[PDB]
Amino acid sequence: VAQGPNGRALAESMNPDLLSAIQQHISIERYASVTYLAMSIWCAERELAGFYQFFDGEAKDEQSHAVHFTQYLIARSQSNDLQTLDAPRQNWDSLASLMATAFQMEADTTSSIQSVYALAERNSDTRTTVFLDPLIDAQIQSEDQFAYLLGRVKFANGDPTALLVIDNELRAGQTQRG
Amino acid sequence: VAQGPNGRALAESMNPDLLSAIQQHISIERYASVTYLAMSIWCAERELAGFYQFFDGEAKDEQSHAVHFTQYLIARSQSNDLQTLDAPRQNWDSLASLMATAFQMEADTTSSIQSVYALAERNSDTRTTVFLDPLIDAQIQSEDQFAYLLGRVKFANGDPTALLVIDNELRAGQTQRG
Amino acid sequence: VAQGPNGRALAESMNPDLLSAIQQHISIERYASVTYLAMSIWCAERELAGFYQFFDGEAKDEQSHAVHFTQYLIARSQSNDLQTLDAPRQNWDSLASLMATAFQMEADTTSSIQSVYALAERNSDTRTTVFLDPLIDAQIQSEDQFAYLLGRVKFANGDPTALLVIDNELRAGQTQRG
Amino acid sequence: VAQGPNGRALAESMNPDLLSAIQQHISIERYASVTYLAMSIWCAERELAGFYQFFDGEAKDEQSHAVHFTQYLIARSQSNDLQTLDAPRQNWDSLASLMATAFQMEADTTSSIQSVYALAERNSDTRTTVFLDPLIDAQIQSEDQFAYLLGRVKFANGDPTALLVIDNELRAGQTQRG
Ligand SMILES: [Cl-]
Ligand SMILES: [Cl-]
Ligand SMILES: [Cl-]
Ligand SMILES: [Cl-]
Ligand SMILES: [Fe+3]
Ligand SMILES: [Fe+3]
Ligand SMILES: [Fe+3]
Ligand SMILES: [Fe+3]
Ligand SMILES: [Fe+3]
Ligand SMILES: [Fe+3]
Ligand SMILES: [Fe+3]
Ligand SMILES: [Fe+3]
Ligand SMILES: [Fe+3]
Repeated sequence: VAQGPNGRALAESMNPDLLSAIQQHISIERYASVTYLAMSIWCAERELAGFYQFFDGEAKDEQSHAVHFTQYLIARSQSNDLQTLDAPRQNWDSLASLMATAFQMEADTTSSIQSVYALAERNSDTRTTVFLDPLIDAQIQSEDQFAYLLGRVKFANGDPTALLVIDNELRAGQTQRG
Repeated sequence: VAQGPNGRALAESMNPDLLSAIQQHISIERYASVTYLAMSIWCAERELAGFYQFFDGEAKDEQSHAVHFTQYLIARSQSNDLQTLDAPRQNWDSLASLMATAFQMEADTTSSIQSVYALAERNSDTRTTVFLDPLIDAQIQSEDQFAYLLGRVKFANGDPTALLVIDNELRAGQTQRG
Repeated sequence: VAQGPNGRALAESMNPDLLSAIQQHISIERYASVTYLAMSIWCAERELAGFYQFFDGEAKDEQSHAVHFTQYLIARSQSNDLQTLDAPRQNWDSLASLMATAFQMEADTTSSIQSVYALAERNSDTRTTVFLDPLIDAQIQSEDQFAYLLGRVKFANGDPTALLVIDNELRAGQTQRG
Repeated sequence: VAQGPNGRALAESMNPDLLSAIQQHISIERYASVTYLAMSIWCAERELAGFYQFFDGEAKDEQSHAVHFTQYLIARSQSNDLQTLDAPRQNWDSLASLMATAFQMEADTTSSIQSVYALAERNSDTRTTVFLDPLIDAQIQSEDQFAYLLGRVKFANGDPTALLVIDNELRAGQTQRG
């Protein structure tokens, strides 16, 4: 039995470029987390309590995704390399602008997973494509959800009255089309 | 065993300037109470039933704070001196103006506690600083809450439709960021 | 009513040096979080599942502390400034060495809070000292706990059999003196 | 409607090389089963009752996997061909050596599935890749688990006291990192 780079027994070696791609993706999830924390704060500063609660939960969920990836590297007997984390964006001129950045962050998270997925396919790493499949499914749902929240905020057309109604929807847990 | 100014057994003497400061602060709490009663009436006169219910409860809570301070003076064997109470402000041109006065009243209540706190520190009265600590913590929460309600009302920008939505939030008990 | 730096109604201005100190402390809590994540991974790589579960939970708790501080700045109408986060330490020669770093991290977190506390006292910011008081109390308990875990691991004197017994204690939730 | 090789109605023909690969993989699962039975006996002979119970259950699970594959061939209207089964390895010099063989058996089971998966992809048999996807996911978890058990036994460094502690973990159902 061979030992993997993290010292555990190795079921199958992993291409170093694929390993680097996964370590980088963990940073993307962690950056999404702190970005949603920054968004939760921006909303709290403007008394948008439902949006604050929504993004507070999204920040925790993205961190959970990051940890889920670290556990996969452990399972593959590969080293983790937790990286320096950039500061998030913290300033927006409007809730519509913030929601556009949130949607982009979600789509960019999927693009990062897709990049890892393609590298795994090039290397015939079927464990990794199988690991990523449910995460892509979750990304479809999250993109659908963020397109819903962004679209509803844009429909409001900057009317504070409409944004208060939507804020109350989010506080109530009404966060997707259903 | 020595007897304190109110006749009870005295654990430790209190500086007369600190005692006067606490008696004055009791008046501040009582004045906050009648101010919130006046605000509850102003809101009721304009059919803002959620704001009326909110300020009706705040009036009762501030009175409870006043009584809590009278009990501390009893516990310290100090005399209470219940004072003449000024009439509250009763007229405002808008809900936003009323909410600004409410926020100021809350911040001024904290400033009064801070003034007592500093005098207790000058006199090394650790019983009094310990007594005030949880009241300052409650003031942080109340200032946060009143900044939330004021900010949400200002966001409404005088639109009656938005103010009705917020009024319904308050009637439902949705009175802070959460 | 004045507006604070984050745009909310301002109960009382905050010294900019104190604000910077709190923003820096938020980074300390976030760094403790990712440090405990790195420790959880190191333990998982060596099949120390109880230590892995313990540090996984500590990472989540430190993040919660960070968010708790961001909420205080919101409550004080002060700006948050989420900072670049350094990469954590990730390599240790032994569990005893890891636990020494964990204890130091906990003590250093308290030192950071103490530094903020002293600055608040210099500025007579009683809201901030009151806010920090329960966090210092929690730090006493955490230092006591980490001294317990470190001391028990050192008592084991590197015997794998003893470290397995302690690992099972932690998996069972037996993480302090009680 | 065409009839498949096993006589049932045929939804889509299967490449004979892919069919042979699946029939061979069924033998791999059955061989893993009898290997884990042999390991359970070796552990029982040495009073390692927790390891005996663990491998007794693994033997039953691998047989279930084999039957799951036979049901897929039925579903595809393909013939099953149950093969002669080799005798398992039955002798080991130590528990650490046994656990290394167990880990290798698990990794080799995954390699067999990967071989079938690649053949299905070459033949554009999407039913088969979809069928195998959750089995690969289960293999990741099993490899992670067996790396955990092997690593913990190796950490024990042959100390009977440590092996008794681990044996009791397994009897209690504590068989993975969690
Ligand atoms: Cl907007
Ligand atoms: Cl108004
Ligand atoms: Cl050690
Ligand atoms: Cl052994
Ligand atoms: Fe994510
Ligand atoms: Fe996401
Ligand atoms: Fe009060
Ligand atoms: Fe008050
Ligand atoms: Fe902390
Ligand atoms: Fe801590
Ligand atoms: Fe199997
Ligand atoms: Fe298996
Ligand atoms: Fe799938």
